[PDB]
Amino acid sequence: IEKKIVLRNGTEAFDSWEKPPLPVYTQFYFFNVTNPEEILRGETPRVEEVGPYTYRELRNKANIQFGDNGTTISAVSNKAYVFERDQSVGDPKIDLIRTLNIPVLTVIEWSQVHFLREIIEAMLKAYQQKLFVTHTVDELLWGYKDEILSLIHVFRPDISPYFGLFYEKNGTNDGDYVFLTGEDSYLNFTKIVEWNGKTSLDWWITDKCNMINGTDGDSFHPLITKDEVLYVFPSDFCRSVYITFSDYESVQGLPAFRYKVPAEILANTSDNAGFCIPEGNCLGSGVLNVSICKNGAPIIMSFPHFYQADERFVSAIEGMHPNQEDHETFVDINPLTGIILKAAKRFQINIYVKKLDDFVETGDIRTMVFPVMYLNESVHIDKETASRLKSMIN
Ligand SMILES: *[C@@H]1O[C@H](CO)[C@@H](O[C@@H]2O[C@H](CO)[C@@H](O[C@@H]3O[C@H](CO[C@H]4O[C@H](CO)[C@@H](O)[C@H](O)[C@@H]4O)[C@@H](O)[C@H](O[C@H]4O[C@H](CO)[C@@H](O)[C@H](O)[C@@H]4O)[C@@H]3O)[C@H](O)[C@H]2NC(C)=O)[C@H](O)[C@H]1NC(C)=O
Ligand SMILES: *[C@@H]1O[C@H](CO)[C@@H](O[C@@H]2O[C@H](CO)[C@@H](O[C@@H]3O[C@H](CO)[C@@H](O)[C@H](O[C@H]4O[C@H](CO)[C@@H](O)[C@H](O)[C@@H]4O)[C@@H]3O)[C@H](O)[C@H]2NC(C)=O)[C@H](O)[C@H]1NC(C)=O
Ligand SMILES: *[C@@H]1O[C@H](CO)[C@@H](O[C@@H]2O[C@H](CO)[C@@H](O[C@@H]3O[C@H](CO[C@H]4O[C@H](CO)[C@@H](O)[C@H](O)[C@@H]4O)[C@@H](O)[C@H](O)[C@@H]3O)[C@H](O)[C@H]2NC(C)=O)[C@H](O)[C@H]1NC(C)=O
Ligand SMILES: *[C@@H]1O[C@H](CO)[C@@H](O[C@@H]2O[C@H](CO)[C@@H](O[C@@H]3O[C@H](CO)[C@@H](O)[C@H](O)[C@@H]3O)[C@H](O)[C@H]2NC(C)=O)[C@H](O)[C@H]1NC(C)=O
Ligand SMILES: *[C@@H]1O[C@H](CO)[C@@H](O[C@@H]2O[C@H](CO)[C@@H](O)[C@H](O)[C@H]2NC(C)=O)[C@H](O)[C@H]1NC(C)=O
Ligand SMILES: *[C@@H]1O[C@H](CO)[C@@H](O[C@@H]2O[C@H](CO)[C@@H](O)[C@H](O)[C@H]2NC(C)=O)[C@H](O)[C@H]1NC(C)=O
Ligand SMILES: *[C@@H]1O[C@H](CO)[C@@H](O)[C@H](O)[C@H]1NC(C)=O
Repeated sequence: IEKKIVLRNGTEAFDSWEKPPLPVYTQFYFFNVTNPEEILRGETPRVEEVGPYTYRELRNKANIQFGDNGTTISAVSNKAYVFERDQSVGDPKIDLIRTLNIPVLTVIEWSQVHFLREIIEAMLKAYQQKLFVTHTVDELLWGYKDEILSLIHVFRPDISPYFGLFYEKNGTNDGDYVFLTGEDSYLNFTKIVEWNGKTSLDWWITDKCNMINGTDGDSFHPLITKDEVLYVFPSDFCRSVYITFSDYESVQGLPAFRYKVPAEILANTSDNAGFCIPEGNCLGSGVLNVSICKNGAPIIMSFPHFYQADERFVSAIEGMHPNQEDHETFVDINPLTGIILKAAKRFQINIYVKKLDDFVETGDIRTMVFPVMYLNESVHIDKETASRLKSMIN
């Protein structure tokens, strides 16, 4: 019998939940575009992998308020990134990556449908823009100021002049959570009962696809069994996800279940039909159109190098060489305590791009899902926390 693991002040679990002792690392990998003018004339894109750029994460919960007798708890997870130079391939402020111009592809999408109405497109033809641009890794991640966005900001202050993939994500949270702690049942430990004051999502077609299942992914309920499926809600992924048992593992001195993300998640099927907007029509297996959660931006999520995806996605881009061991998402969980020992959470950011006759910027470019960057969010238990854990077992 152990629930030493519940969120209650003074307990083992709560302190660890509030200020995680295990350091998490996020490393970024970029795809440098080697043939922009040839792509614009309709040839196959050739890219180059650049990285890692390693950032150590700072984690803790704020806004903590207990609720409902000690069954529920409200919190926000703040997260910050500290760059590690010696563990990275180079200095992200010096290093240049050439890739798609995301701000202008974004406002274009905004023009055809109207998030921004059509009419200020006349900016684009006033100031002509290149589809492929060159910025530093630091500019691409943490933001830079854009010509066209700046011009719009004048008329629409609600719209930011700045764009970055992770822009204004440093030292902030993903929004308001209320977590279900474990004292009604150990099973429902650190389970998510709401996000921004709503119990389900807006975005997806089906009821079911809009469901929020599982934990935030940083931990799991104790006494996990091999047979059972484990649910996660990665907010940034804009949908719930489950992982399934793969193998038995050992991390440090501790036994572990190896849970991985199955191919069922991104496959074009059945249950996943609700993720294809607007009608049940999917780009294919292995991709997720997140435009809805990404502010109307033509962003397509996928796994690194289109791992677990239709091959035509891989074939479309020269330089995509997917493999299981490098690009898979796995989590090694201590079965008894539901604690994560080792994990690699990996996913890719891509951009949908197609030829447009109203926009000369698009040229003759092929219709494809264009890779920009992927990442590995990892954690590894040290031996002093491990051995202390393995004596605490008894
Ligand atoms: C991803 O792919 C992109 C595009 O292919 C690469 O971006 C290029 O990066 C290289 C450097 O790695 C750049 O080449 C350098 O440009 C510098 C800037 O040139 C301007 O300024 C100088 C004055 O300082 C002017 O004379 C010049 O006309 C330009 O106006 C130069 O300063 C560099 O010169 C030095 O380079 C080598 C030594 O490094 C020597 O041979 C030279 O004599 C001199 O010492 C150099 O020419 C290039 O401009 C970038 N291209 C673009 C489009 O931005 C990324 O590097 C690549 N990413 C990775 C990780 O590889
Ligand atoms: C986070 O994710 C990234 C991306 O997956 C990951 O970086 C990768 O690490 C792996 C493991 O170290 C690297 O794979 C190696 O590649 C070199 C290239 O020559 C090989 O020599 C290595 O081969 C050894 O191990 C293999 C295991 O099967 C054997 O097949 C082989 O014969 C050797 O024994 C190994 O394959 C990979 O190159 C990097 N990728 C990048 C882009 O850096 C990172 O490790 C993950 N975790 C952490 C904590 O960073
Ligand atoms: C990825 O997902 C995106 C969003 O989930 C997809 O974009 C959606 O699908 C198409 C884009 O081609 C749009 O459908 C058109 O919408 C426009 C705009 O409608 C609005 O404006 C009219 C008139 O101003 C107004 O009456 C309406 O109420 C709307 O407010 C119409 O002109 C078209 O006829 C057609 O309806 C969707 O609107 C668009 N949605 C969003 C939220 O952007 C995108 O296509 C997906 N990508 C892939 C590759 O599948
Ligand atoms: C989050 O909610 C549930 C997690 O369990 C996911 O939906 C579940 O999907 C399975 C199969 O796809 C359903 O199995 C069904 O069993 C019931 C009877 O028990 C029956 O009505 C069906 O015919 C089928 O046999 C399961 O019931 C269903 N869960 C619920 C509550 O209906 C859902 O996909 C998850 N969403 C995400 C985004 O992960
Ligand atoms: C994200 O924010 C954190 C803090 O909120 C930054 O970490 C600090 O950076 C300053 C300036 O580089 C240093 O003086 C501090 O020592 C850092 N704090 C710690 C705990 O080391 C971090 O640099 C920011 N990262 C990015 C990419 O902006
Ligand atoms: C995703 O799956 C659906 C079916 O679940 C595909 O639609 C089918 O397309 C094939 C073409 O090979 C036809 O034979 C079927 O009759 C179609 N069925 C339906 C219900 O449309 C759809 O094309 C798939 N998406 C992609 C990108 O391959
Ligand atoms: C968690 O506790 C039990 C175990 O599954 C379940 O019946 C209950 O509905 C859950 N509580 C909430 C608030 O969802």
